[PDB]
Amino acid sequence: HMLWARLVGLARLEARALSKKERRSLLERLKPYYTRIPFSEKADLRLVKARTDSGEYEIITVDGVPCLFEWSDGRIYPTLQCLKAFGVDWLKGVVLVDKGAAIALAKGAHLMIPGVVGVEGSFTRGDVVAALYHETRTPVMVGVAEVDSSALEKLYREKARGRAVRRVHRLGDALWELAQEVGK
Repeated sequence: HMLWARLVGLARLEARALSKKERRSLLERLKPYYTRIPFSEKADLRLVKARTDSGEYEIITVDGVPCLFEWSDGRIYPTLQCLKAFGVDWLKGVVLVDKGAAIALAKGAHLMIPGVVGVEGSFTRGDVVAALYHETRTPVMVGVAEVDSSALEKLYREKARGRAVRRVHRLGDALWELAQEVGK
C-alpha cells in the first residue's frame, strides 16, 4: 500500500506475514526483556516496511496494530501504539513523571530524575521501561533505564540530578507519526 503521514510524508509500504521461524525467533528475542509476551499465539503478526523520503522503517504489526520495532542495539521495543493496545503491565516497569517532564519527553527529551514522581515494577539498569504522565497514566516515551528501579525509588525522592531513562521512542517522533498512520 501507500500512506501519507505527518513528518515522514509519503510512505511506500511492503507487508508480509512473519514465517513460523520468525515468529518463534521474535518470542525468543522478547522473553528476556519483558514480564510476558503481550499478545496471543493466535494474533496475526506481520512485518511492514515503509520507505519514505529519508529512509526505511520496519514495524511488526499485531492484528494490524503497529506494535514492535528493532532498535540499533539489536533489541525489539514497543511503540506507544503497542502500549495503548496492550497496556504496560507486561513491561518490567514504568516510571511515572510530572507534567513538565511529560511535555519535555513529548518534545524528545531524555527523562531526568527530578521529573520522576513514581516507580512501578522492578527492573535494572539497561532494561526497557516506559515513562507515563502520572495524572492520566498516558505513556509518552519508551526507553532504557539508566539506573535500577530500587536506586531510582531513592533518587527521585531526593530529587537527585541526572538521567533516569534514555529515550528511544516518544510521542510525536517520526516513528510515532508513521505508526499513527499505519494504525489508521
